[PDB]
Amino acid sequence: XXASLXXASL
Ligand SMILES: [Ca+2]
Repeated sequence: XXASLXXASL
């Protein structure tokens, strides 16, 4: 999410 992948999140 944030249109990104990282911090264990999409
Ligand atoms: Ca969002």
